[PDB]
Amino acid sequence: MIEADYLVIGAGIAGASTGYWLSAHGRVVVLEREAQPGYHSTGRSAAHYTVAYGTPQVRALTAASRAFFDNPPAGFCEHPLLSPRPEMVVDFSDDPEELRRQYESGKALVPQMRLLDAEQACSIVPVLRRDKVFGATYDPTGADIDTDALHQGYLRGIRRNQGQVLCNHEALEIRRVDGAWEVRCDAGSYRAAVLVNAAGAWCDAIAGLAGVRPLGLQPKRRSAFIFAPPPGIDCHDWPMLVSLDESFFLKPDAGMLLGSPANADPVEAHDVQPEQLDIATGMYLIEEATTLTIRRPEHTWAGLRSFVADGDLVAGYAANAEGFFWVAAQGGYGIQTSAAMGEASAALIRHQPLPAHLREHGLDEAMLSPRRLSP
Ligand SMILES: Cc1cc2c(cc1C)N(C[C@H](O)[C@H](O)[C@H](O)COP(=O)(O)OP(=O)(O)OC[C@H]1O[C@@H](n3cnc4c(N)ncnc43)[C@H](O)[C@@H]1O)c1[nH]c(=O)[nH]c(=O)c1N2
Repeated sequence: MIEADYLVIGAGIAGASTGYWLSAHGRVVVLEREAQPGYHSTGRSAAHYTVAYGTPQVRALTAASRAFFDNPPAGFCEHPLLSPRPEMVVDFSDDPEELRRQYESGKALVPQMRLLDAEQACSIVPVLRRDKVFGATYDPTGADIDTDALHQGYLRGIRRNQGQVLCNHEALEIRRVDGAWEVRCDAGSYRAAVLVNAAGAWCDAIAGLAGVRPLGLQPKRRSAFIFAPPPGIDCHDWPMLVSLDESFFLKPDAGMLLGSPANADPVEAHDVQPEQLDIATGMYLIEEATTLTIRRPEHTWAGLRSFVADGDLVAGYAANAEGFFWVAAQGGYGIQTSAAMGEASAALIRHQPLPAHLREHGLDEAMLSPRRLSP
């Protein structure tokens, strides 16, 4: 039996970020089922940062994370965590009212957000079919996140603070014993006053082991693929391109193009594989919007974006289950919100007020709590 102050289940971006901030204050042990911490959703994302995405809570958590991403502590990473990648949202269906509403809402959080005419959008991504383009919004402040460096920075930070990150440690049994939570894995047993449930799409399964009422988390499959651009076009500086109705996105990645139908098909938590229909739909939508020809994609994959009913993230203690803390419902936002989520969850776990910089973005206990869910 190994004792800790905080026992975290899951070493994806959620558990790693929460563990990182906790590790400054006590002994953290993170238990991870897989052989590597980023095998599931955290290693399968499109890795983009944009404030104007998701619910108001998500936008606040994303905005509040930028300070850390732009100024992490010395030794956290070797190179910047963010690289410039503006986002251009293109109207392909001639909906000027919706385009205006997205522009106005985005500009309220991003003063530099711009409204583009069709010619401006096509100047930026010249493969757009001009007769299908009706205008766009443009966020000059978007960025790509180096997920590997961020995730490894969190994990290394735990270990440098005398915490432990234990892979091949699937939590199999969980029990409240003598005022603490005890977790049995095949390799070893662990005890801590606080159990942090950061198990991604499996958070409700972890609650099931513990006898704690689950949240109603719904994992949803999203597939993506990479394909080669035609030999004559340099697309490496293109923005992240999204359609106005979120039917697809397309962004440069490692000399290739990364596409997705931006799907969200509800599934059980599992090691999710891409579906042929997903890939074909994404290819069709990109070929409908652009002059690109997509041959058989060179690599395809899928990951899970897991949501509760209201689309907001969850960080808070369970009602009626002492010491059981949810870090859940990251949706499609877990990487871009991870700095604010990690710092806020650590404060809440420790029963401390949220730091002032988070409060200035409108973050508080109530907006994050699982107890807002009803019934
Ligand atoms: C295609 C695509 C594209 C994007 C995105 C997703 C997808 C699929 N996302 C979303 C992002 O991927 C998602 O929000 C986070 O990776 C969720 O991180 P978690 O740590 O919650 O889950 P994650 O699945 O990474 O970690 C949970 C961990 O818990 C472990 N676990 C489960 N059960 C266990 C047990 N019994 N014992 C021990 N360990 C256990 C798992 O093995 C797993 O490693 C995204 N986000 C974003 O911010 N920007 C973006 O651009 C995108 N884009």
